[PDB]
Amino acid sequence: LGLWNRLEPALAYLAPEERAKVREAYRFAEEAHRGQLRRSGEPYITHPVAVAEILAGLQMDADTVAAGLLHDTLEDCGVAPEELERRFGPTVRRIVEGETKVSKLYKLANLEGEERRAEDLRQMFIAMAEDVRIIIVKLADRLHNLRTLEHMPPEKQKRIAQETLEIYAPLAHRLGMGQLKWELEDLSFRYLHPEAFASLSARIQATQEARERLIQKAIHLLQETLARDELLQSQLQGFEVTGRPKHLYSIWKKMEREGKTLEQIYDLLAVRVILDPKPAPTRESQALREKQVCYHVLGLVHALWQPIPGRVKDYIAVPKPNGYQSLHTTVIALEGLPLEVQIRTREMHR
Ligand SMILES: Nc1nc2c(ncn2[C@@H]2O[C@H](COP(=O)(O)OP(=O)(O)O)[C@@H](OP(=O)(O)OP(=O)(O)O)[C@H]2O)c(=O)[nH]1
Ligand SMILES: [Cl-]
Ligand SMILES: [Mg+2]
Ligand SMILES: [Mn+2]
Repeated sequence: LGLWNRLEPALAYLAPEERAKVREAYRFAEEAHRGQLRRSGEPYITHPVAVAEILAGLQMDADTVAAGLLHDTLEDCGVAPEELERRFGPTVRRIVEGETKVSKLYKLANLEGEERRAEDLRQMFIAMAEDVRIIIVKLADRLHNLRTLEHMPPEKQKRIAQETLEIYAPLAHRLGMGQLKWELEDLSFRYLHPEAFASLSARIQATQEARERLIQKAIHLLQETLARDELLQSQLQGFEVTGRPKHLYSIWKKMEREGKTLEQIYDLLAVRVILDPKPAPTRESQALREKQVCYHVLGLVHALWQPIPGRVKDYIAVPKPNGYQSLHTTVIALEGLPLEVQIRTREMHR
């Protein structure tokens, strides 16, 4: 019964009329999946709710989160695509059919073992899904699927992990969805190489207590500094200051390719600043504000901690090929330690 009351808070960024479509979508799904269960014993509705929840975290188009609740209704529910277009419009229908159709299409596809196999399969999804939202929902689906992979046989656990590492994690990268790309990698690594994962995880959880003690000093300090700045706060609706989680798959990938141990690889401390700009009267007003507020923070970060020369990186002005936007700066803090600071808005956070 906890469902929806869990999701609703995450929908705060949507207009009332949009939230209204998402409640209608949830309720419809709730009905379609009535009596259905997951291989976890939970009612099926928990999965599309979790997928919708992921998309709302990613602050997606209303039609996209509604499609998140409806991405599995076209199978064993007695729902025809005509019903979804009739009730939730052609975009929600397009996306749900798109996400459903591809899963089967990948099952048919024969590139298993052939050199550069993933590349030609990734391009297959790219070439067919002109609306990326189809892919985003498929990623949100595979994410939640991997989160609940303990209720699956070790054959499926290894099959899913490899597929995510070959197909979906690189697709998450192409779309500039790093938060997803990271989670997908670390989760795939868990189930694909358990012995290697459990070894690396326990080696980090040995120094983790002391690391986040240090990281929290930086967080608290940078938080208070921003909150005390009157002019930044006037143009701001809210902000989050958080540590960057260790990319265990990226850590281990390097550790094998260029040799070395976890102790041999340098643990560069990082802190992220997510900024929620206050709603501006125009689309231009909001756009200029989005940049303005980020550079405002860069200044405050240098005023707080001594910047290391040449370590300022502007990806707002010059986005990465996959569209990545953020402001990077390496400073000295915590009594002489290098700390990386990533400044971005909520929109930039992917
Ligand atoms: N991880 C997980 N999966 C569960 C669970 N219960 C049922 N499933 C279903 O398993 C499907 C994924 O792997 P399969 O076991 O091969 O199901 P399938 O034969 O239809 O492909 C998922 O549909 P799907 O959305 O199409 O994912 P996928 O088929 O693209 O992999 C998901 O709905 C569970 O508790 N955990
Ligand atoms: Cl991260
Ligand atoms: Mg999946
Ligand atoms: Mn699904």
